[PDB]
Amino acid sequence: MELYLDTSDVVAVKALSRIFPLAGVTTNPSIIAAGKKPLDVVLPQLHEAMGGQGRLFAEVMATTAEGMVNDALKLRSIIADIVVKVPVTAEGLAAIKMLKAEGIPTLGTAVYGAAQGLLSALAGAEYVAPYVNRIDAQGGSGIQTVTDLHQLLKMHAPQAKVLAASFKTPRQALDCLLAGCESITLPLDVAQQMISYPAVDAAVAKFEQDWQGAFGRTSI
Amino acid sequence: MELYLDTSDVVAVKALSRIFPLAGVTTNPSIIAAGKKPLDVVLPQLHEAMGGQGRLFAEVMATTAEGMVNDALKLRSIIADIVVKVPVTAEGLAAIKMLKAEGIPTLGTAVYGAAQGLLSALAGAEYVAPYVNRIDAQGGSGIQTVTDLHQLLKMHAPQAKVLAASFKTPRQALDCLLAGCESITLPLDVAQQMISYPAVDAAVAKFEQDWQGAFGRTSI
Amino acid sequence: MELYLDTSDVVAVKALSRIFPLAGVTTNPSIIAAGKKPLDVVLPQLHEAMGGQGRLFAEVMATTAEGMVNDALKLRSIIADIVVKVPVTAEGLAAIKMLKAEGIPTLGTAVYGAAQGLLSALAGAEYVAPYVNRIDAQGGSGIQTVTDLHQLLKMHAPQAKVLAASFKTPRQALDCLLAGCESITLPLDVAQQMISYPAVDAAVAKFEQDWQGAFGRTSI
Amino acid sequence: MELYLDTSDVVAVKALSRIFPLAGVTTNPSIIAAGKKPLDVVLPQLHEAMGGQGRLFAEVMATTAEGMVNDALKLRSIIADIVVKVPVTAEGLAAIKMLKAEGIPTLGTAVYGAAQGLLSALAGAEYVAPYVNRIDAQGGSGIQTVTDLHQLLKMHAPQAKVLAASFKTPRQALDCLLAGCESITLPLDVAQQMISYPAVDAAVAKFEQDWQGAFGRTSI
Amino acid sequence: MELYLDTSDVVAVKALSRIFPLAGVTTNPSIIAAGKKPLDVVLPQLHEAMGGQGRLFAEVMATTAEGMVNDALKLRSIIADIVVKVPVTAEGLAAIKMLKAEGIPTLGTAVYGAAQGLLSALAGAEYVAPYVNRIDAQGGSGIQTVTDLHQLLKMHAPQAKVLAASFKTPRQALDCLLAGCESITLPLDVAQQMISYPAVDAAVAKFEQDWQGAFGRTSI
Amino acid sequence: MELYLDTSDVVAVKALSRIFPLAGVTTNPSIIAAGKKPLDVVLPQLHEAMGGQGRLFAEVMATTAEGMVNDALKLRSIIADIVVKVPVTAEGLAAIKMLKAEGIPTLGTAVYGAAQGLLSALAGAEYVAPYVNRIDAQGGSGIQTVTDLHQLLKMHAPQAKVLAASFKTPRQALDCLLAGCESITLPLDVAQQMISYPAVDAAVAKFEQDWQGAFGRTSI
Amino acid sequence: MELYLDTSDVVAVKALSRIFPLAGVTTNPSIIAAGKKPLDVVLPQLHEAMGGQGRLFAEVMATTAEGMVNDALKLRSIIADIVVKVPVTAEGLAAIKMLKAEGIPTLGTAVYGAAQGLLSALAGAEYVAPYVNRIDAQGGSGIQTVTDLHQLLKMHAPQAKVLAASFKTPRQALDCLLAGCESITLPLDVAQQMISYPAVDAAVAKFEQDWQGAFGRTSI
Amino acid sequence: MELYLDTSDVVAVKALSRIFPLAGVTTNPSIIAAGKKPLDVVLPQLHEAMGGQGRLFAEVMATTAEGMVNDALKLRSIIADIVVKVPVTAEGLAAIKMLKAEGIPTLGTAVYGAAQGLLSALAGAEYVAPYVNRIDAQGGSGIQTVTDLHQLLKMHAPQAKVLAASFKTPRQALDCLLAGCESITLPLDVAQQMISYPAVDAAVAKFEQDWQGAFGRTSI
Amino acid sequence: MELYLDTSDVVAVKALSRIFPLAGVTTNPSIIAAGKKPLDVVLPQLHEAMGGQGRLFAEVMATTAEGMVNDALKLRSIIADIVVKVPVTAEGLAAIKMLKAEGIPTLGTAVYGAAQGLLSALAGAEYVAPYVNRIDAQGGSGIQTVTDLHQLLKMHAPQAKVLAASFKTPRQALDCLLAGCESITLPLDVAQQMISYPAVDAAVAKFEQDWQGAFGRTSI
Repeated sequence: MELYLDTSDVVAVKALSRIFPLAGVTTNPSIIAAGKKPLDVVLPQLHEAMGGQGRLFAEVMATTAEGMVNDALKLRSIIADIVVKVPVTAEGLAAIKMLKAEGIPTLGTAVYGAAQGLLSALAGAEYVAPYVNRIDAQGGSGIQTVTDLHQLLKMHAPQAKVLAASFKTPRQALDCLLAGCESITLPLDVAQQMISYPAVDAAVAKFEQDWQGAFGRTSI
Repeated sequence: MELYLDTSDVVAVKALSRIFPLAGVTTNPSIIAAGKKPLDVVLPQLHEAMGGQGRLFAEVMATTAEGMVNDALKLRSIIADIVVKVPVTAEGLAAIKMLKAEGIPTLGTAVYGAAQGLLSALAGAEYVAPYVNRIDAQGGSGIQTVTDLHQLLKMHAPQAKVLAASFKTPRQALDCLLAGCESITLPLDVAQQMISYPAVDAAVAKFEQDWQGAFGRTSI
Repeated sequence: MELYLDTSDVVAVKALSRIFPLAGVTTNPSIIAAGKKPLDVVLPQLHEAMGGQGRLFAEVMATTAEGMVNDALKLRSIIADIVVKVPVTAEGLAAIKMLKAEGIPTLGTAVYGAAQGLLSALAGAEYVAPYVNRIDAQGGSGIQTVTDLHQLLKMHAPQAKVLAASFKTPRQALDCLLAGCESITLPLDVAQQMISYPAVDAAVAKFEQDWQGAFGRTSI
Repeated sequence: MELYLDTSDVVAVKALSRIFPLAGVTTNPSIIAAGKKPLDVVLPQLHEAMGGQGRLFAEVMATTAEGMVNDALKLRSIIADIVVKVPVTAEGLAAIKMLKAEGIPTLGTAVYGAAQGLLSALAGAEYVAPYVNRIDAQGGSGIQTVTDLHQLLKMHAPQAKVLAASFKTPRQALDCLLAGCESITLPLDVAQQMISYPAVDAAVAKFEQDWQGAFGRTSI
Repeated sequence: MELYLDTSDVVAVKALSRIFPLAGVTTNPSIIAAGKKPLDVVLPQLHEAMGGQGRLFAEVMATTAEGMVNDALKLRSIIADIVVKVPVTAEGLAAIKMLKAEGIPTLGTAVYGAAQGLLSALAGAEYVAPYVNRIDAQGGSGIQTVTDLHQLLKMHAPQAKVLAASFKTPRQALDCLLAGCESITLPLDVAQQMISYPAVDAAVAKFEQDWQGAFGRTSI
Repeated sequence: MELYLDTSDVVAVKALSRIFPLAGVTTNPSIIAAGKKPLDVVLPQLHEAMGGQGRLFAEVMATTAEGMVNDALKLRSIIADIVVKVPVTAEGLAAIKMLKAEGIPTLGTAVYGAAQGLLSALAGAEYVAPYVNRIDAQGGSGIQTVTDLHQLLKMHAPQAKVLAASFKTPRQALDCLLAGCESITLPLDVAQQMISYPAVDAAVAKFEQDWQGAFGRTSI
Repeated sequence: MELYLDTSDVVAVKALSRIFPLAGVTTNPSIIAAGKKPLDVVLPQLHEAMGGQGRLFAEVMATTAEGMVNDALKLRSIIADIVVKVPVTAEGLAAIKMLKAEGIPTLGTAVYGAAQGLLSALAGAEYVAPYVNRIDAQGGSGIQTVTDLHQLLKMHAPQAKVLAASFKTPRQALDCLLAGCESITLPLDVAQQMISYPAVDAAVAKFEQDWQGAFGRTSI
Repeated sequence: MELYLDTSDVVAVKALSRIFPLAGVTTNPSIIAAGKKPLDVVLPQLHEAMGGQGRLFAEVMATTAEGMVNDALKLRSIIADIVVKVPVTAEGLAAIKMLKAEGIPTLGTAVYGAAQGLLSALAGAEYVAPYVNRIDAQGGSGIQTVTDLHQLLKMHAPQAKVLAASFKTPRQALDCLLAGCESITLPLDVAQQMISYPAVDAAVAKFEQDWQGAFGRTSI
Repeated sequence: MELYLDTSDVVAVKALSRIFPLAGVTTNPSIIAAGKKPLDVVLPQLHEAMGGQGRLFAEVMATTAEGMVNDALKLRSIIADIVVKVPVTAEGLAAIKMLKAEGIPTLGTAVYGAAQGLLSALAGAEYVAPYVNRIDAQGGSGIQTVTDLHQLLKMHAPQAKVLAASFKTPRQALDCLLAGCESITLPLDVAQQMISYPAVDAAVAKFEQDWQGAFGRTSI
């Protein structure tokens, strides 16, 4: 399991990296844009925020396969081992094949269907990123798409990994993980919810009270 | 997973070969007929349209096992590594056994039943092609036949492959792939649908607009 | 069950009306555009092609609720008992509410999600038309959407009817009918595949042979 | 099915009331407080924003059953037909019983468990509102709780209705409706997602474009 | 649904009676012993603990049908409308028949098996009380016995009611109610757990905190 | 639910008829033979030992339909309201049709499959008796046969009743009852096991022990 | 998968042996008898008619184990590597154990139950032959018996093989193959049906017509 | 799969051992009692009845761990390699641990629950013997228990074997085997039913008849 | 399987360690507080109570990751090989990473959700302990959580073990074991119920009575 945060918030990443067992950070264009720092600024910052380890992801912007390959080369010049996200469109598929021939690792993103995602993996993508919540919002089942995609990769491209993305609630992430997703990337709010629970807090408070009641202190 | 296109449209194969990760092109007698070019023309053209690589399939026309085997020999003289499609009839089965002895790889085609398919695999066919949409159109369940056939091959002829064929909608293709089909062949309309999604276009445009608003350009 | 054809082909409708037990004809803006005849010609012609009986459907075009209400009155002035199709968008939902209050029967169309469809029924629509094959083409499940939607109407709008539409294969129509759709509209190709079967024709021919054989003719 | 908005945003309620077939508006202490207008201001504003019809909900703040009854009366004096939301705690249950005896309609809220919910209905509550996303966020299954609660009400308190609440994604709302909830309240973002889809916009645009292109007209 | 407490703790019954919508109190010989007061003292006290209303249950001690009937009469002379609990043994069944002839309502108790329970109802028992937790503790499935019992009664003795008893956790109680039990009796510890939740208390507190933040207090 | 004993043990019927709520007694040739008394002796005695009220069943011996109607008349001359058991064989089915025309009630017995059983109900039998254990013993599923038969009667002969017979263990009886059998006949050993349980006896003794510990006596 | 024909029709076997991939021919005493040729005549004729290779099966007639052993030796002296079919009776079981000691391969035949079949494998039978259609015809489920048997062998006698037999329709053979049977033997009529399909013939005819239409011939 | 007879009937064991593939014989205190011969007489006779091979089981009678160990040594002094059956009680568990330290193989018997069974395997028992029919007779599911137990040993004590015991009907035996029991012990009645079937006898008779008609004799 | 007692009752641990096959003892702050002895007294005692063998667990009290690590070192200086329980909160997760780096084995405790559990394992916890009964009590499903948790560890952290804890009834423990938990800790009451069954005692009693009746004593 590779656990990622889906963010460009460098400060939050450094703070959460001591808490969570993080494999890295994923970004996309909207997330980069929301943070306002350019790629060649934020990427190295995010790399530093995890102590110079872990895996980063960032997305091409060009519209033609050749442009996307050139984006990829730029991105790799910024972080030498970065994984390059390519949206799974006709040209994106073409770019994924060309990038496979160049030894540049890719992830097929903006995946709204299982077959589509599979095709990215067959073209060479190492990761495929279905947009779970988007699919849920638009009247589908993100979980079924994921389940299906995961089945397809397991049968048809077993070195490729699902990187489940787009979350509004912890339950979605849980269901992706239950479906066997080898990787997942969480926005900050959902990640925080996943480790903070009133029932857990009440259990700890209770241990503290019982311990006080018998020993006159709450410390060991 | 071997992905094929089911077409005799040479220009289209040239264009789509850079997009899709194609293992090759399949043809059948109707598909050749629709293209109007003879086999000894269209086949080499198809081979060159995939840059001199990949696998082709073409179908015998004779009615007797002996004729089918001569048909096979002619097809091989056109494309040396072609896989010969034989309809899974009585004579077809005999032809498949004969061609197995000769080392000419075959596909058992026009399969409308699971046991029928299995018989072609036991007789020697490397591939078995159920006609998914014809089974659906004629009041059956193409997906159930594909599921049953796959189970049968996996248990009883584990080196034979299902090459699902005959599609009107991506959902059929998806379901064949979810059933574990090792290979598949798509007509051009369904292949195009499988990589074109309004929800994907909208996601990519939103990325473009957010990037424009933050950085004043749409390039990286 | 109300069985419709999805066509503006008057000649085909007349010929097929003596074979199928039709409840009428559905049109939509592209179907009408293809046929090149304006509505005030095609609609009465379709009405006539079914001997003055049956039910018709045609779609509004305007972008605003007010516009769509005016489109509906115009449609009603061409065919007085026509059911007006309204796309299930925000403005369309507003139009459906207004049309309910004016006693003008509506169908909620362009339905790609269950909840969307349910909303059109709760706003007053008498029919809800999911686009089965489009949902299938775009990596969803047409059949699950139809099932979900039908369950939603039966629980929460029990007098509203599903009118399943958008078909590439008889299997989609069969599954919609098995799911309990109260109505359905078939394009001409799917409708004709629904009544033509090689096995049936073989059975009938065998009957003829055996009769010839015992009686010296194929007639009674 | 009764459809509510979960909001204190008067301008948004008025705008959306012409689109959706709304039964009313629900509020709770957090929603009221984010709007900053006090109850004696917002509630009549919300009532008017729906043309003085439909149903309203608001929540008691007191911690004692006696206080809760007194808060009910304050609420009823602002809106004579309001439904009073009572959290389902020990004191809340006691208060629901007292309110039942006074003929003041209640809703048992802050429901995180099915049996808890049932108790509130058995005590007299007309609606039971499980917090769907809260249960999902905290490592449960909000849908399973709704399913269970709905089953329990149907068997044991058949005149009580589930009013499903707490949504981050349309999929949650869909699953609540499929589970048979008689009522539901949506925050505005989920409601807007529920009627806005790229695939639907693409379908409608294609009709528009095909229409003018047969008929140079943007309507009928 | 009839809700009982399973207890001889009069003060507790009084307190809990304002909170829960109680139908009454059940007792058994161990619960009477543990409270130390004899029946002619506690039953009237428990009756008064509920404002002279609701239903009470108490168990016969005799070994023979005859003795069990005389135990019943002594119980009825203490509380005129008490329901008499008879263990479902051979003599218990004989006793239930006799008591039915006398018009004295019974409950078949100490039920460890579904068919056993069914026999008690067919003999005239108005209620049947499977010992859910004891079945669980002894290597069976309390919930399945309950489920089987309820099916049997619904098919074969539809006016007979299940009264589920013997609980160490709310989950068992929940499962019984999900299975359709028409009545249930909870020990005090389980009942208290059924209305007290860390997550519910956290939700109330957050309401208070936001109300404070916007209005300068925690009251309406 | 009609509960029968499957026996010719007059003394045992007397005793057990006060414990169980019997509908009456079934016999068959092997059960009569084993008790050694002729039909004209036991049948009257069994009629009296179930306290003069209930149904009796006994079986014909002839091998032709005509002979079977004669046996039916002889049995009726012993017990005028007796139900006549006819083995469901070809001659038996013929006899069942005759007896139906004569207004003499039948039970189609020696039923080892579901369709066989249904045929007897279509011919006129009021009861159908599958031999459950016998089907189990000979490598089938008695419970599945009963389930299928019950289904068939319910759909196809809804006034006919299953009378499940042939039991070696209570589980078999329980499963027959779960499957909705309207009636059942138990041999004495299985009946006795159905009301005798060590866990039940231990609950009662615990109650006597706790009672006497608190009160110094065992009586109420 | 070993595919056998269930026949003594030597001429038919010669014909079908070039079409099907046969492992062999099974016989039994009714099949031999129906052919009129004694064993020492037909068994060598069948050995030839396959092509001189493969596996033969013939059944013992004796009634004691010792005589079945002498039947085994007689059969073996006609065809040295014949597999001896022994009915799974008590004496057949005893014969199977002796034959195992003597190293003569057996098949346990006339199996109507799964446990019975299992016992034959635990005794030493290499093959176990349930009679599928006999089980179906007699009110059981031949498919369930085969499925159960195959499970029993797989867990408890994994080197023994189900040889599914007794068929009236291809569907029975399909379900046996789908249940995982390692071998199967078909009567000639069911085998012919398994490779002859109106739908397949119709598909080949259409290819021929389309090819004719484009190239003016029906040859390649 | 180890197949055992549950019996102290020496003569029957000798006869049955030539029919069944027996692993040995199991006894318990009741089966020894019923045969009336003491342990030092029957155990050697049963051994010799299997020609001095296979495995024997006998049960301890003492009531404490220490006394059970002494009994184990007494049994071992009668038959040097006997498997000692220890009832799975608190003291029995302790005994099982000691006997493991002393290298004497044990069977955990009198098992009525899956977890209890498991504890006996965890304590050192090689076999665990659930009393299937006793669980059935007492209102449980012997089969669910066996399934659960087999699951537990497979996960948590994989060298330990289930030895299913206590049968009144072949079906129970069949279901134990389908649930994967490594061993089983049958009473002589059940065992005999497991090899005797009317349908099988009818099939063998039909073979004889057909043989007679073709060849004028019933031998080979 | 590792079997633990959840207790600080030294005497009970000594006595139960001769009955159960214990892997050790678990403690938590409430269990330590209830036994009233400080850690440096009970932990050594508990260790001795198991003959100086097996594994122990004890829980940190501090609120910061750093405090928690310091608590870990204190616990390790009392028992060198102890496993340190760390509540799975944000700080607990950070502590678990640190302890992993220091090579001190941990258990992630106070687990109320499956994802929370998995995070503790991904951070390096060797054991994960969901509070089964607390989840049950608070309206969830402890078994579903355990099941989900176990699936996550198996797919994503296969070296981590579920240590199921918090039990009010043996059924919960059974279901945890059936879900595949590698380890489990039982409170004393539940452990005792797991080895004491009235049905088992009656089976033993019966064996003694049959032995007496045959041999005149109850001993061997």
